[PDB]
Amino acid sequence: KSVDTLLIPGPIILSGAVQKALDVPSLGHTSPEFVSIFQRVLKNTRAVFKSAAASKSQPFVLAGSGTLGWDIFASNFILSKAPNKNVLVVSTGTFSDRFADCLRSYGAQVDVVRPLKIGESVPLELITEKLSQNSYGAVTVTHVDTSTAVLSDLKAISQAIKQTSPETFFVVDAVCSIGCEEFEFDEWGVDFALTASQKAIGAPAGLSISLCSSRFMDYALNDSKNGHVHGYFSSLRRWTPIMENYEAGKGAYFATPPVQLINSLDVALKEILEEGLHKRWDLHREMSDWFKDSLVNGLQLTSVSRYPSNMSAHGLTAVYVADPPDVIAFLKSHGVVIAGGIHKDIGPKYIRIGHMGVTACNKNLPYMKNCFDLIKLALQR
Amino acid sequence: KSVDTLLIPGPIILSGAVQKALDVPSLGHTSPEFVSIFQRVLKNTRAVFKSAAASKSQPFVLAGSGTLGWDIFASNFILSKAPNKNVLVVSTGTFSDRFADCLRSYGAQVDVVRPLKIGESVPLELITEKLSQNSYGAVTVTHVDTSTAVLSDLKAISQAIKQTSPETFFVVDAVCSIGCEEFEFDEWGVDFALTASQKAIGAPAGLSISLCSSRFMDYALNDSKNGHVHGYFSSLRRWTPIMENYEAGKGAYFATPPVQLINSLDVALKEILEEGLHKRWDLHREMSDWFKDSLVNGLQLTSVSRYPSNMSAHGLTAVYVADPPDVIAFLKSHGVVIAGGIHKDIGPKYIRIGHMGVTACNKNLPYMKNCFDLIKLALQR
Ligand SMILES: *Cc1c(COP(=O)(O)O)cnc(C)c1O
Ligand SMILES: *Cc1c(COP(=O)(O)O)cnc(C)c1O
Repeated sequence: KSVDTLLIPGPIILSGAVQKALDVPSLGHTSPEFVSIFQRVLKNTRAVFKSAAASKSQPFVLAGSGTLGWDIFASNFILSKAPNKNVLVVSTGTFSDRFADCLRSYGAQVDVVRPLKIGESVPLELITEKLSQNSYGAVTVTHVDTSTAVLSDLKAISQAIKQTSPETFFVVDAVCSIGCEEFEFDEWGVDFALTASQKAIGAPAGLSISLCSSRFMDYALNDSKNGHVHGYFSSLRRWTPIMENYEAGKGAYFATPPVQLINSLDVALKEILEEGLHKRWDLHREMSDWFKDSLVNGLQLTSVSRYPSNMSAHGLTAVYVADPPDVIAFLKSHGVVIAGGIHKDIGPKYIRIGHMGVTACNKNLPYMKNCFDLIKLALQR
Repeated sequence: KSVDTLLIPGPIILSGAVQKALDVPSLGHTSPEFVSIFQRVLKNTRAVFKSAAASKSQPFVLAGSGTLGWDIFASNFILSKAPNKNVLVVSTGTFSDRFADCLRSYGAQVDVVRPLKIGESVPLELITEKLSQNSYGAVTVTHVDTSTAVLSDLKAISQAIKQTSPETFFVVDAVCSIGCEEFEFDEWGVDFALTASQKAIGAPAGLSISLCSSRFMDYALNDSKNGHVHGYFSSLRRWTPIMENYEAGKGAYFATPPVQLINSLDVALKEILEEGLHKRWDLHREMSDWFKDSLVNGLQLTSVSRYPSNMSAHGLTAVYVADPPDVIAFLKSHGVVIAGGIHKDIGPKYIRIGHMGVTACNKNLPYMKNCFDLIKLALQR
């Protein structure tokens, strides 16, 4: 027997290079050789977000998970003397909501705008409407909500913000979009974007990867004006000098970074950048279309996210099924792991499949053809 | 050429088993096989702290670094309606102080008690004195401060607390003590202990490993009384159900745990437990004595921590040297990495060496004999 094929929306299967890049002896975090690795990582992190070094945006890579990104933004936005604590949360599913929770836990007055139906993005006009009737210090959008597998139009939302409330910070939960979905940090005027290491970036789990715009960084570190951070580990003020030195190939110290994880992430970022982001987004699209096509049209199923449509993310598939547990158990027995629903409402009414990174790209891995064949067979009983 | 020999106080060299335990394909975090790994890890985590399952203490293993442990304790102690926000910090070096900072950043009124001289522990009578003239909600002690390489007598301090202020929570920063220093969670009445994965535990960097006493857990989750956590990722309230299920071999989800890191930690914990904690503490002692003996007596150097004495930790050595940079550079050139000072005062006046985990135990690794030979030669010029 072998290891099961991971086809859930994070963690995902790692390419050989990034996986064996984990099995490496420990390096001192301030050693010249580790400093080399992290420097590349920080610069490739901004690149992967589609941010130019000239934008003066500040990248942050630290031990934690995607979720840390929420704490980081909240803790650095809702400072002690925060002038505007109102945040407007654009919800497309479970994670948007959980982000809303995190926000509130930090002292932010949160407003939630939702879609007209589950599996859809929030209407743009409703977002601008909300952006007008009130003045939010920040607005969040979950680029791809993994619970509903819904894709939000960041280009549109970013323009509505620039148009209706330019001063409000544009925060994007890109955990399940960076690496497989078109995402333009600089172009779309994103102030804070956060992603994880185990989704489309194709790295091991254990890292929080976020990026700060010059504008937000300007706000976050203005102690005399906005006050201080009610926290510590998540303090941008404390980590900036560290990320700065590392990018300058200097090496300093606040909290020991995950050397093995950073080494792995180094390879993972190179791989997505060596072949090109656009190319990598197209592969995910091709994979996603073929698969939903097979599921929705081929097996006459219904997608949780509207399909076909630009509302359906390319990093995963969420399709309703009669008996999700049975389908999941069936695939499991045959060496394939897919996921359940995780959603306050439709939770046990559907299943979720991965198809990100090497499993989406790299047309030699039969992972997905086999996945579909199995689901196909699972619905036979 | 080869990889340099890591002889700094964290990260440390990993044994072959735990290192290759990193290079493993990703598992779904709720998959039966991963649930198996994490369950063992959580139970061996309490074991490694010397806590009996019967104590009902709750372990926490999450993505982050030792430093997260501070945020976790602070965030869960200084709740919204915290009845006693006063914390007494027992400082033996830089980290005690930084912990003090973290504490203040979270809203705690901190008092700092220090040693009479650098390289010494704080006098016990001064601690009880301070514990009497005021009533602290909690007191922290850095079991081994890596900046000064000082060891505090937890047995003594724990009795002074039980004696002078039993209600005050006993918090221990065990980041550089668990795995190489005698540490009794249950026996000494520790309420919150935090450690990291890269020190004496001999695991890769990237995990925060802490343990909560039934008593503290009682306080931390009493929302109606003490209020809520001003935070999210560090909320014990949010992670408890997760650690609980995992220990029950159930598997649930709050924030994706570092599957590869947990797998590695699994092996690392087994190894220290398979040979026995006491045995593992003696090996560290033997190694530490031999090495400081060689440095202090052999090369007539002066330890930053009082030596010989019970104030000198066994996980590292901090010795003053004429030209630290030169000694460090010299060792580096010959494939060995030791560290600088990191201390507000004596910072550039000394060096630091590791000797923890496989490099301290496993009497086949010539790492330390060679380290000394090199320092010996470094002082020849
Ligand atoms: C190494 C160390 C820390 C910091 O641990 P990180 O893993 O770098 O966050 C905190 N306390 C002590 C006593 C240490 O030795
Ligand atoms: C997977 C995911 C998260 C949580 O990431 P962790 O790494 O589990 O903390 C947050 N947001 C979205 C949109 C996700 O898909």
